Amino acid sequence: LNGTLMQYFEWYMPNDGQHWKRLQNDSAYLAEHGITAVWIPPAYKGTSQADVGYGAYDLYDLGEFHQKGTVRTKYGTKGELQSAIKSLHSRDINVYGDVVINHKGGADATEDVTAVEVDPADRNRVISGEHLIKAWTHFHFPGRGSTYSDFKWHWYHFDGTDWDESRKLNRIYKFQGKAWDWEVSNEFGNYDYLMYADIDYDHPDVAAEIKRWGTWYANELQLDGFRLDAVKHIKFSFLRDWVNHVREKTGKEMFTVAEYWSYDLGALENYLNKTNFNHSVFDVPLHYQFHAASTQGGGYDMRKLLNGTVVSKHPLKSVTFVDNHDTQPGQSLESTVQTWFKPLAYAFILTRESGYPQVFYGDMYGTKGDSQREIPALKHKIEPILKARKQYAYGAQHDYFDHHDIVGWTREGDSSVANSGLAALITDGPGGAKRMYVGRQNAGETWHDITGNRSEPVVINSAGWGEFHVNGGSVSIYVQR
Ligand SMILES: [Ca+2]
Ligand SMILES: [Ca+2]
Ligand SMILES: [Ca+2]
Ligand code: NA
Repeated sequence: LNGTLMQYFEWYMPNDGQHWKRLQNDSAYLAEHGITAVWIPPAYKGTSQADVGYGAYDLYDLGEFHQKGTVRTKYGTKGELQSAIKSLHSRDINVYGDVVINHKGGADATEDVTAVEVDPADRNRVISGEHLIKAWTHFHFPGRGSTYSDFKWHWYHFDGTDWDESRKLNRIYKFQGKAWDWEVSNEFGNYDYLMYADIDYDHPDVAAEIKRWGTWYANELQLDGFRLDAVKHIKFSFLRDWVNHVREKTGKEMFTVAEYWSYDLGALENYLNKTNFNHSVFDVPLHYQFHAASTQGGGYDMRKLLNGTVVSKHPLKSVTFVDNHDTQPGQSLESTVQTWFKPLAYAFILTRESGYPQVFYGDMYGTKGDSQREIPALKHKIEPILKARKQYAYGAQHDYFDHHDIVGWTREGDSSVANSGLAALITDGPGGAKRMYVGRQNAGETWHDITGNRSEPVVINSAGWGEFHVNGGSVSIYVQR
């Protein structure tokens, strides 16, 4: 059975504390549509109750302690999360927890620290002398105390910050005696520093503590894997070691996917090599190709979809997706795949044999931001494609990318899955037909479009070929009737 991931959150969901209960209630629906794993948003205390979760104040507070003015996180309380995870596990759905370990935000107090300013354009270049600043670097977890962990954070557990409280100044500051970590992205010279207080992975105590927390987190929630946040800003060898550590300690496989944000496949292959392919990465280049096709009114050359993507070179180390919380409307990396094209993009990642596909909560249920271009709920257009993946997308694949608009592929089916096999056709322009091979063992079968876009079926000829049709700017997925 094909595995399918679902990112179970959108950036603009309401701060109502009902999310874990919602996830629990969606268990049956997710299972029915073939979702085998869910990536849940950061489950620990952020800078405030409404923090989406990337503020990462206290990794040991999973909506359990009264801190930052709330007990629950934006999503609910720890018990509610535990009940939801129990429900998902009862239906064989795996759970991946978000891991935000690049920085810590919302420090309890400031500390006096000697620092220098570095050039935002080249962080290796110092542009000031040393001076005393007041940095938000003291974390004592006043509500948790020593429960689960007695480790407290001070400025010397970090490399720098972007705020001097004494002067209300926003610059990039490197603390005395610290050096940006390596290896990290080399954008801006060294991209170790992103926001808040940047964790110093050169510090032995910090590395040991983040590993220890990783195990505690996996055990406390009984997680099945992880989604790693902002990895281009975190020492690569540490991420490699952290993933190995958590797997050895838990004895579980712990599927892991990292979000390395780069348009460039080169930067992505370097990261995979440096972490010795021990985990996957989201296929960011593929997302930009989807956005490009959807916005060029038919002018995009669809043959390009086979190249320049992570999945095209590392089929087993790529998590493919259409849109996510970084790319949805109103976000800093906004590059939403237009609605008319969305189902075509979904057909591409859900019915092809390579890559671990991910469905976006915002695409299924809509996004709740306040622009005039929010994503509409498209679950009704995606459900049939999920059905195609769950029941028909098996066996040998044949690709037909011989046209600038109309491209398609087939799956012959596999004898272990009854009636499996399919023929998919997509076009970013005018419709048309394409003769495709689906396997001689399917000779004589009547196949029809499971999406409902075309009503006439296709009969497979004696040599295993069928002539499939697709309407303009549309997708058709034929399966045995
Ligand atoms: Ca960093
Ligand atoms: Ca450092
Ligand atoms: Ca085209
Ligand atoms: Na650092």
